[PDB]
Amino acid sequence: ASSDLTDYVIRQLGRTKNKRYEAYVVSRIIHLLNDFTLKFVTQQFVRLSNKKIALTDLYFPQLGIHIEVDEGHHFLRNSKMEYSLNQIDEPLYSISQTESDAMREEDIISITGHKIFRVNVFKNQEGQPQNLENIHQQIDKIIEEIKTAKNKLIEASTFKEWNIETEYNPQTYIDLGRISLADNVVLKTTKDVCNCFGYSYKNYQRGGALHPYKKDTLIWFPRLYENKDWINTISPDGLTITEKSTDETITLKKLEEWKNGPQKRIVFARVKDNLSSRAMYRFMGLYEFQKADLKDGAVWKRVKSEVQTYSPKE
Amino acid sequence: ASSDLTDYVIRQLGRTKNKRYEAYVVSRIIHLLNDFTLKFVTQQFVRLSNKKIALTDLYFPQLGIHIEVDEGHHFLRNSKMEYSLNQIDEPLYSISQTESDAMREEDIISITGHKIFRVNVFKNQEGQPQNLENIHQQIDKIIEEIKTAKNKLIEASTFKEWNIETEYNPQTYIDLGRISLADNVVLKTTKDVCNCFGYSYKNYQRGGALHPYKKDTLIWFPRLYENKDWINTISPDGLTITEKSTDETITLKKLEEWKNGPQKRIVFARVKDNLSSRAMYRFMGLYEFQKADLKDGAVWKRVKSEVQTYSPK
Repeated sequence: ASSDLTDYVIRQLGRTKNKRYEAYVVSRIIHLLNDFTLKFVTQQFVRLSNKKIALTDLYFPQLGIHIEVDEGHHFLRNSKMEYSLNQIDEPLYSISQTESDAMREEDIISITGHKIFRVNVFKNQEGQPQNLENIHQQIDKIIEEIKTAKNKLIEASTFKEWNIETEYNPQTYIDLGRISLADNVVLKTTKDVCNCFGYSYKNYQRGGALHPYKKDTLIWFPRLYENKDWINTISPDGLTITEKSTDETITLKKLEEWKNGPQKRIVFARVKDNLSSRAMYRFMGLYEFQKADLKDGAVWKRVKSEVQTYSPKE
Repeated sequence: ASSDLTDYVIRQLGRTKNKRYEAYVVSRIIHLLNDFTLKFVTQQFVRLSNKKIALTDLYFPQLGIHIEVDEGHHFLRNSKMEYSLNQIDEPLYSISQTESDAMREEDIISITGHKIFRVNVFKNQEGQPQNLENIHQQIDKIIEEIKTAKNKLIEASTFKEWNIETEYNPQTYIDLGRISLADNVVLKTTKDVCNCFGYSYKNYQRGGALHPYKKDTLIWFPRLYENKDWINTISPDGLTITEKSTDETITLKKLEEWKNGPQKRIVFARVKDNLSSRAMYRFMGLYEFQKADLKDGAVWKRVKSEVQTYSPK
């Protein structure tokens, strides 16, 4: 059933448009490239250095490449969206902090290290657009950048081609032997990520689970935003996670609890699927416990970008 | 400059999608075609034989070619459409008459001579969509059909390349010597079409104007739908226009005016631009007065698909 791929691709270009020129440019890039061994995502939410949530119009996870259409603040379907200058590698289009806290549950990644190519559609801003030839040129050079990046990856043999069918299947990651941040790993449920490390579980309703083959490490399925029970945060670089609770008493009894162990946590963050609005779990890294305290609560630093996997235990 | 072309194309593929698969197929068709000498329109409103309003996803006016994606009735972002079977050359997707009455002022054309290509995105519905290779195949055969159509037109030299700059300029049609139905002629204002036939005008507020070089003909700018003052209709073929008024009395007093007045009318219908929602005037042809009576009112049949144009006096 290759149809699933079709579905995915379709819906990606079937999103309601944020920008006026977005549809044309994105569609032309995708179609002219016509290489579907490369995974792509449209309207990818990212976190800026200032903690504000922004978005990029086209995103290749394997190549870590973003593409953004540059229009003025004029011609924008979403009020309020924001057009502002940000750190050099970060997108111009951001969300107001008012709607940024409503979108917490969304799948939001870190742009650190990623490159952003921009397409400037206005010859004279505001108003009059540039000619089609120029735009097509920009699109062409961008495509060649993408292709040459892909080649740079395949020659280094670090390039793993995209398959929808096997990517949500734990067995393939067990076969790989490791789960990496570069592999951009998101699994459909807790039982799956549990089964990566040797569990046989049918279903898992709990937030955490102990690593079968390592007692020092704990598989964690946290909400990295604030909710009813907890206040959790993650730095824009993804290096540091802070954990607190709404009740200070519970944090107080969780203080010693944190202090003794397990000191390591493999983190799979609960995020909404960009399509079909369902909960998924993304691997954020392997973290180690740094500090115990009031206010900010527990502090976890990311000691590893990869964790080894295991065959089921019996 | 070319910026107008750019803007047009952008907005054409930037329409809010009616269908879930529309964006992908249409955009891929346009880009893979990559011939921008070919004018195209997305979500073109058309009139069926039964007077219901339908629409096609991609339309090339020069080639008279429509392209429609078949997803069936299940996935529709618009619950304001209806899926039913119609004549072989007519689209599967129609609008309920409730909102069809909201779409009157929109630009709606005649499909009678046009051909429609369909893209089936479901191998067998219900359920699972078809694989990408099949879809790409359909899109390709459609594209090469387009190319070969364009070639049949350029060899017959009936092909006028698309130019945004000159298409709304009366001077080009005056130079042409004729305004034709096949040329798909639409002008931005009444003063322009007036100036096509020899008038010199800063602006024109009137509903109609007498043809300068023929006392026989009247340039008319009717709303071909029903409004406050008048009740007007046009057959799906575009052959017959009926003119009545909400007041039966005014129709009765318009009887003598019609029978005595000029028997020929060059008709430019007032329609909203598919983009930017502004009033535009599309050339409907040359009509001749057939009969006037109470009830049904005046009846005009179309005697010509092209009309001669003239230099100013």
